[PDB]
Amino acid sequence: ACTKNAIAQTGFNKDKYFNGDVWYVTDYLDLEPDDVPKRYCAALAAGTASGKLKEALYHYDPKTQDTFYDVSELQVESLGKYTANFKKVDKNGNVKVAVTAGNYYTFTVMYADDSSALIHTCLHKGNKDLGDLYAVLNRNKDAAAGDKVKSAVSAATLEFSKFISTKENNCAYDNDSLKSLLTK
Ligand code: HEM
Repeated sequence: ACTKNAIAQTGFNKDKYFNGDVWYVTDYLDLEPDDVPKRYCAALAAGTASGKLKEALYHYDPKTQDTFYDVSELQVESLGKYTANFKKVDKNGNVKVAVTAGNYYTFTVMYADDSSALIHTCLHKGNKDLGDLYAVLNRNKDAAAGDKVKSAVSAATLEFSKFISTKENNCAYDNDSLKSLLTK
């Protein structure tokens, strides 16, 4: 179940966030913690491609080696708050699971600056969801969370100390695929 109406950053700068570059998940918190593994790798690219607002996602379970990419077209609900219907693709953008009704996620950018961000997502895959999932992002895959984003976590009435880090999982990412998937 998802339970939070995440508030987007006041003054969110969409063009900076959606600049075509990659964001790495460095830390995450699911309010239903058993919905996701305790060790995980994830990253995304976010950009406009030929006028269309896009995200490309990468997920990797470093223990099971379960790997998948997704491409999403985002619709705007309000500044910094989106609804994304996804298609599962291979790394080259070939469709494995087409877009469908019931497969979507909400995506809210709660905090962002040039190097860091705090997001919320609620994933729906038919009548299943993956709970309220918060993620701390950085442009540098190895960056420890700094005070701007940790303060944003606090401002969301969350505690950064409860977030699970992705840093001890030997995560390795194909940035080229993420960037190229924005066009697909
Ligand atoms: C950064 C933001 C994220 C977004 C927007 C997001 C989005 C999604 C989407 C769209 C899917 C479905 C993929 C498909 O079936 O084609 C998915 C699945 C999944 N995500 Fe995330 N995700 C994010 C971060 C994470 C993180 C950090 C974890 C942490 C553990 C995670 C764990 C999972 C798992 C375990 C699944 C598989 C669900 C199932 O098998 O049905 N995700 N995610």
